[PDB]
Amino acid sequence: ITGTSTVGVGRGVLGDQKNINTTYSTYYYLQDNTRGNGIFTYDAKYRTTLPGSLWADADNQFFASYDAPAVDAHYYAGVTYDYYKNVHNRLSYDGNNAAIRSSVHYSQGYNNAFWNGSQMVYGDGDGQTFIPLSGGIDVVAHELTHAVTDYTAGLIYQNESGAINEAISDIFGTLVEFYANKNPDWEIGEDVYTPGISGDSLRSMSDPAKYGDPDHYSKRYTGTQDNGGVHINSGIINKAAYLISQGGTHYGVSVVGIGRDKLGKIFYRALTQYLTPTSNFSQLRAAAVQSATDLYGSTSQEVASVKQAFDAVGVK
Ligand SMILES: [Ca+2]
Ligand SMILES: [Ca+2]
Ligand SMILES: [Ca+2]
Ligand SMILES: [Ca+2]
Ligand SMILES: [Zn+2]
Repeated sequence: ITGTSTVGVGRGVLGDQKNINTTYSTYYYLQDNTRGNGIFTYDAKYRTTLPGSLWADADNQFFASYDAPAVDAHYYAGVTYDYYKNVHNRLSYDGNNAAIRSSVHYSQGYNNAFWNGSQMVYGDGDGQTFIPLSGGIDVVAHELTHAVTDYTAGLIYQNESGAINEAISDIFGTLVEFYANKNPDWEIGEDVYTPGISGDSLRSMSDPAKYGDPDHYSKRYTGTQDNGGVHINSGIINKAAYLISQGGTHYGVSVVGIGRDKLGKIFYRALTQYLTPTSNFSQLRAAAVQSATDLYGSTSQEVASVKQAFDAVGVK
C-alpha cells in the first residue's frame, strides 16, 4: 500500500520487545519500505489460502499474543535481508531487491514453515511440538534461503540435490542466527521446538547423529521417504560445514577450523557460481574446493580445511 513509513513496537513469540518498520495509511500495516521493494507480512487467519490479508493494525502497537508471530516474521525477514545485503552484497533473494512476503497463522495447529516458490508461510504449531515457527530466527533464515537457492543453483528438491538444498538453508540459517547474535548455536529450531523440553532441537549441525541423522556418507539414507531423505542426509553436509568453521576430529580425520565468516563466503560462492540443479555431494565438494581456491589460493589453509572436512564425512 501507499503511505507514510514509520516505526511501531511489539512483542515477539518469545516475549521479547522489538521495533518494526510499518507503513501508515489509515491503518498501520506490516510493510517495511526501508529494504528493497519491501517486506510485507500477511494474516492467513487460520486458513490455507494465501497470502491472506496484509497485516493491518489500528495503533502501531503489536503486543497482542495474536500479533507475536507477525512481529517476528516481519522482523526476522528484515534481519535476513540485512545479512545477505551487508555480508554477501546480495539484494534480496533474487539479487534485484524482490519484495519479501510472509504469511503467518497458516492453517490450524500447523507444525511447519515453508517457502512455496513465491512467499514464506508459517504455522502456529500445536503448542506441544512447536510454538509459532517465525519465533526462530534460524527457521526464518532457513526458509528465506530456499528462495536464494531457487534463484541461483536451483537445486532440485530430491535425493542428494535436495539434501544439499536443505543443508544450505541450515547453514545460512545458522549464520544469520550468529549475525544477529541471538543466543547463537549450531542447532536448528531450538527456540520454537518443544516448549516443554529444554536443550533439544530439530537438527544438530555439530552432532547430527544426536537425533538420528547421518554424520557420514556411509550412513546415508537411500530409501524414498522425505523425497529421498532431504532432511536426513543434509546431516552429512551440515557436519562438514560445522567442521570447516569450528574444526575437530571426526571418524579419525582432523580438521582445522577457519571460522564462520569464511565458511559463509565459500558456500555462498559455491551456491551462486558453481552449483547446478542436479549437483550431488561429490559435485558440492568440488564446488567448495574451487570456491575456496578462488578466494584464498590453491595452497591455502582454507582449501586444505574444506578438503579435510569432506574427507571426514566420507564425501570424495
Ligand atoms: Ca495494536
Ligand atoms: Ca539459538
Ligand atoms: Ca539455532
Ligand atoms: Ca525444546
Ligand atoms: Zn528447508
